[PDB]
Order: sequence, then C-alpha cells, then structure tokens
Amino acid sequence: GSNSDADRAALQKEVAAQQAELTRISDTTTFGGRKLLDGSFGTTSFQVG
Amino acid sequence: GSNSDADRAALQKEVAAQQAELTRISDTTTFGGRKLLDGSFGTTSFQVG
Repeated sequence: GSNSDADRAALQKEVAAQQAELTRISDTTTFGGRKLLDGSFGTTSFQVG
Repeated sequence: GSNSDADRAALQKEVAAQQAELTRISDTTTFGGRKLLDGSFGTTSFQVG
C-alpha cells in the first residue's frame, strides 16, 4: 500500500537471501564436478551414432 | 558427453594398455622363432609341386 509495511528492510533482506539461494542452486549441481547450469558450460554434444 | 567423464586420463591408460596388448598379440607368434605378424617375416612361398 506504499505506506503500511515499514518492514522493507527485512523484506529486502528476504529477497536478497532468496537471490543468494538462487545463486546456490546455480552451483551445487556438479554432476561430475562439472556444475551444469552455472559457471562455464562448454556447450557439449552427446555422440549417439 | 564431451565433458562428463573427467577420468579420460585413466581412459587413455586403458586404451594404451589395449594397444600394447595388441602389439603383444603381434609378437609372441614365434611359430619357429619366426613370428608371423611382426618381427622378421620374409613373405615367403610354400612349395607344393
């Protein structure tokens, strides 16, 4: 309501913790010590023939 | 997967051992101390007439 919740400090802290959690989900997906979604993914290609 | 198995070092060791076993199969065919495939084979001709 632009004037009701003066708790904007903890609100920004909440969304900042959520962004940090997102950055963590980016990492910790190391299927082979080669974390998939984040970092530098080599744009691989699986040979099937 | 072009990036999934970082154990390509042991993979190379495996392939090199397979190649060395191939070269050993080439040797050790000393049918008379005249190993057929490698070593010294004169590419001779068997007389039958």
